[PDB]
Amino acid sequence: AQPKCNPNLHYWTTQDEGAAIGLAWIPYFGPAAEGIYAEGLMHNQDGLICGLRQ
Repeated sequence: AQPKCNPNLHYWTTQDEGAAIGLAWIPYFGPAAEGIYAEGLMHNQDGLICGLRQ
């Protein structure tokens, strides 16, 4: 599989790149949100977890 394997983009992570971040893509009161509140799951897989594949 060829996902992207880019563990350098710790910000956009991957699923936060712009898939379902329209809700947390604007940290108002909470943390970044952009990933932890926009994705609340794959906000960590910023390339490290390249084992996802498919």
